[PDB]
Amino acid sequence: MNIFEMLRIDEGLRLEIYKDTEGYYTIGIGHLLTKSPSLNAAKSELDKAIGRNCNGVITKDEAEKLFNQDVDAAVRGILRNAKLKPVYDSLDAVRRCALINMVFQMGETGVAGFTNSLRMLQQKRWDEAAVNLAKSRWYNQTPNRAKRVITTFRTGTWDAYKNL
Repeated sequence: MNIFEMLRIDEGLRLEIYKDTEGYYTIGIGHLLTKSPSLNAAKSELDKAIGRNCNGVITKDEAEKLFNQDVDAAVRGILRNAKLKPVYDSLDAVRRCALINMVFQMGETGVAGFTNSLRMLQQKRWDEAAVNLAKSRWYNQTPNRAKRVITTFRTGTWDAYKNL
């Protein structure tokens, strides 16, 4: 299991514009297009992102290309962020994937806000961090995905995904 397979399980693959759990316009493997209510705004962002007139639909290849960019941007983002970098540096390989997953879903800014949880992971207080991470809007809104990530931080293994 690796970061790509993990995120592909959590996000799904859709080749037509869709609305994510929060109601925003998304395409492919969790590639957020716009928070705007307009399907037109969305379709415009889409063509800008692909470099073609897509009219709301893309190919498997295009979806994966966007996915490759997003994962790369997530990693570079963590590495450039004063709050996340040190946490990332401190973790083992599996737990690193867990933090990457959070940043792909909620952005650098959002994860950087989990101050107390970041501190606990850095200290390697596994169980305590899992309990703190569960006290969030994140967990309440997308509980099955949050549980999978949380279990990953808790155990340092891919058990939560070995099912899936």
